[PDB]
Amino acid sequence: MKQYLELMQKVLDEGTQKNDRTGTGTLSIFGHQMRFNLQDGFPLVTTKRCHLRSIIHELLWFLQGDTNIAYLHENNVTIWDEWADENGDLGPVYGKQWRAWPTPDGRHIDQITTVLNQLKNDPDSRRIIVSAWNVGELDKMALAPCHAFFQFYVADGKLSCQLYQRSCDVFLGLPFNIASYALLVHMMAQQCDLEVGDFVWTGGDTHLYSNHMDQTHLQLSREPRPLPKLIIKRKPESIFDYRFEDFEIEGYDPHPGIKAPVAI
Amino acid sequence: MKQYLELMQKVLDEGTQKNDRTGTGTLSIFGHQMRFNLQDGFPLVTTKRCHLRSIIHELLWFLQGDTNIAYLHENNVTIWDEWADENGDLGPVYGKQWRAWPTPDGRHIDQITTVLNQLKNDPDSRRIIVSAWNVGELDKMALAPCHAFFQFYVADGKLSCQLYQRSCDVFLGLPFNIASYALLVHMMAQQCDLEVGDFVWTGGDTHLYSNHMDQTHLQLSREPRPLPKLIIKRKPESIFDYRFEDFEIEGYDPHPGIKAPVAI
Ligand SMILES: C#CCN(Cc1ccc2[nH]c(N)nc(=O)c2c1)c1ccc(C(=O)N[C@@H](CCC(=O)O)C(=O)O)cc1
Ligand SMILES: C#CCN(Cc1ccc2[nH]c(N)nc(=O)c2c1)c1ccc(C(=O)N[C@@H](CCC(=O)O)C(=O)O)cc1
Ligand SMILES: O=c1ccn([C@H]2C[C@H](O)[C@@H](CO)O2)c(=O)[nH]1
Ligand SMILES: O=c1ccn([C@H]2C[C@H](O)[C@@H](CO)O2)c(=O)[nH]1
Repeated sequence: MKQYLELMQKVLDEGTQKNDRTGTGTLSIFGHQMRFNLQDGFPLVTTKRCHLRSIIHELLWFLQGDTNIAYLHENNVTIWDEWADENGDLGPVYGKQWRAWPTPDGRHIDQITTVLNQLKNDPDSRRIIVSAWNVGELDKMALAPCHAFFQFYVADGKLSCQLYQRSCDVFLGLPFNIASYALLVHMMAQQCDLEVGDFVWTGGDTHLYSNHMDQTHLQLSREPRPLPKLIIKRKPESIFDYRFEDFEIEGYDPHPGIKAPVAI
Repeated sequence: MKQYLELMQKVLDEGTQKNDRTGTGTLSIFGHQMRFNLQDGFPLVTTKRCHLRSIIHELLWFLQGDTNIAYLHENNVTIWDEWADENGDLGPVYGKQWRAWPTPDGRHIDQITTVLNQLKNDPDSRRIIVSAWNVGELDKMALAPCHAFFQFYVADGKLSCQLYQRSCDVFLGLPFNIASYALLVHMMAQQCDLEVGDFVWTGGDTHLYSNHMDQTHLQLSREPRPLPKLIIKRKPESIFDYRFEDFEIEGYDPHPGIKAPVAI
């Protein structure tokens, strides 16, 4: 898509070369925002074939409050493999924080139930937020949260969402993150009987890895096609019981997949 | 300032009317970003006169870990009085989260000295973050954190910072919030022997209150003046040892002050 390809070109034209924790090397910029009107289509990139079943299984895994890759393995999704301990655990990452933020006093906060109840009982609230940046638990995590903090907003019957992503792999992780959160806004709007508005993406250290330069140049020479449409086949009795079968994308015609080395 | 007056005009041209917890009513946009190059000048608005005293004393108060207004009273700062209880207390707001975020197991994390240690030993980290958004303590706070989350970045010997502000009173609070953070970026750069880079402001619910519209069009009819210059007269032993007198603003020639009521 055009917003995405523009950001790729901006990192190649303006990026500063940095040494990163993996010793791979990076071209980097700081501070970027992009806006996706969800009325205009599902923001799934078309200049390379994205694999939607990993995106939706990971999100359903987050909403169930789970931090073990077993569910993901039952569904053949491999994305979290090299960050899990010998027992399949990643520590209190996203799922644990969304569904059960631990207080110092033993209790737990369910930020997703809280956000649902806010959108239904108080839509004008300027605090409809969920954070995964639990400073008291970052130590205990296999990886610190990249998509750290997000906020929902309602205006004329429409639900918007803004993500703060502190660390972004433009070639590999960012297509995956945009579609994952656009999916969540569609699920939330359906449970809350609202229309979809904008998905706003804001990034911190926004970067392209040195060994992704050829892959980037190939994608950057491809023309963006029309965006797909997301069909949610049934309306579940809560945001905690959607299943892989409920989601469909008509009109998705992408360019070939493009393989790229993952950095660990 | 140019960026600032452009934002006021954007929420006027594109904002939608919203009801809010204070009952006052607001014009509102969601999702905005702007960049202040701190090498160009200190970003203190010139289209109306701003009170530096309260900005500097509130930052110094935050950095001490203090959440009681007694300090602010010893210095004639009354900006936090409406929210403070009978004992001068605001609950675990900014100062406490910044200096002593409580973990699930007894511990307390000082996010400011962690950030200083990362800028010295690891300035290319993508994790140099301070969060005030402690989900576990929100209900003990006088008010939920508006300037909620921020991130530092280093590139060509320069320190940059991006703030996510979830709720923003564009007329009354935002002049205060960008001078406060630009000041923190100069204090941090001075401590780490870095030069100043960019302050990136990102807003969630960015708004103008209904009873601020004539003041806003009044300000908006004024040409921005030359941006002031910050002179720090001393290099203290630590970020916690700065004093009001160490800072001098040079060349601040603002248009007349404009009074406006605070929403409850
Ligand atoms: C973001 C996020 C979640 N994640 C987690 C995650 C964890 C560590 C990371 N590390 C690095 N260096 N980059 C990433 O983008 C990244 C992403 C993902 C993990 C892998 C792929 C990936 O390699 N994508 C391939 C194949 C995926 C598939 O078969 O579906 C692709 O071609 O798209 C995508 C997302
Ligand atoms: C942001 C922040 C901290 N705060 C805290 C804070 C708390 C609640 C709020 N509530 C509302 N509705 N708007 C705010 O901007 C706001 C700000 C402030 C509080 C008061 C003033 C204020 O009245 N301003 C000056 C007027 C002139 C000037 O701007 O210089 C004053 O009289 O002191 C500014 C900042
Ligand atoms: O959801 C995610 C997770 C990780 N990353 C990137 C950030 C950095 O490049 C590396 C490790 O966090 O993978 C993303 O872009 N998105
Ligand atoms: O740092 C601050 C604190 C408060 N506000 C505004 C937000 C909202 O309009 C009201 C209450 O949080 O005051 C700001 O803009 N900045």
